[PDB]
Amino acid sequence: ARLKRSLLKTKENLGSGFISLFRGKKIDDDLFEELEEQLLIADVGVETTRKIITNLTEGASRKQLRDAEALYGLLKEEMGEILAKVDEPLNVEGKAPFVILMVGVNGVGKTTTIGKLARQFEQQGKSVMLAAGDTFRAAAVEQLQVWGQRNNIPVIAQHTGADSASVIFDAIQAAKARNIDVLIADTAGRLQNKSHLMEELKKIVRVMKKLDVEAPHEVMLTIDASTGQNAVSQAKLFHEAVGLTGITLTKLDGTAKGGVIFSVADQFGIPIRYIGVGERIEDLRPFKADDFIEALFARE
Ligand SMILES: Nc1nc2c(ncn2[C@@H]2O[C@H](COP(=O)(O)OP(=O)(O)NP(=O)(O)O)[C@@H](O)[C@H]2O)c(=O)[nH]1
Repeated sequence: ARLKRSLLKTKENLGSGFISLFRGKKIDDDLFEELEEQLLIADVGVETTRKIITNLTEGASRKQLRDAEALYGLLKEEMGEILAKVDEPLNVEGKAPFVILMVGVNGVGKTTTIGKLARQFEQQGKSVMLAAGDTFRAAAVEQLQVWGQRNNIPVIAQHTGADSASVIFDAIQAAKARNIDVLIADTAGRLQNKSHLMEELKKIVRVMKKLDVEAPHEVMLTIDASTGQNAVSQAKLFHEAVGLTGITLTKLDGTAKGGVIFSVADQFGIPIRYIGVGERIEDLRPFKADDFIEALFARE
């Protein structure tokens, strides 16, 4: 029930938060407007809120419901369906190496997610290597090097400002030579220039093909739930630039903006591989839609 308390701030307005809104009320246009306002304040987003209201209105009409309290169950089903469409756990087994290209802006949890994932894979018996492909941020590169040395995890890094694609190429070659199961590659996160960063990512992906026609095996976006709609605009920008195959959504604990997960799910349809629900390694949890919905909707 750790997930339940990590969602405590989001549950004021969503899930169990619906109970106080519906109590004793009739289903009418006023109620659907109050619900729409609550969804929007919770960062569910305009398009996804409209879809939820439309589907809920139709679902209640088909059953000729009049008691607003029963909208709780319909919302649980319908918001559950939104998340079920992006429930698909990441499987990194069986490659040599499985290459995860980590993309996203700076400051939203990318290097922390790299460390937690690396520790989780090693805890499962997989060997891990890191590639310090954010080559102009010497602090980020030093962070991976020092942390990897402490953890007996090899880190491939080159001089400040080295070509990111070449660093990652060299890391894949090294991983293949050293029986590495998983290679996790960091990338630059300065999206102030759309064209440049997005051209760098395309170059990285093309260069990988010299060594493995299947690499990268996962392109993972990291976004921060506490940034609300910025998480959605970041996903949209990276989705148009590169072939995203997974999303990690960090910092759900302690934000009232957790509703953004429904917007990310609905707008892009990309699997949410992990959600960050605390500061421990194990608090980067593989995303399971039914578990999340149960925690969000359970009262108390
Ligand atoms: N509570 C919480 N904090 C998280 C989570 N994921 C990352 N963080 C925190 O947010 C920060 C991580 O951001 P970070 O990975 O440093 O982003 P970055 O771009 O790699 N680094 P920088 O901050 O130098 O730009 C740290 O405070 C880290 O502990 C999460 O799921 N929950």
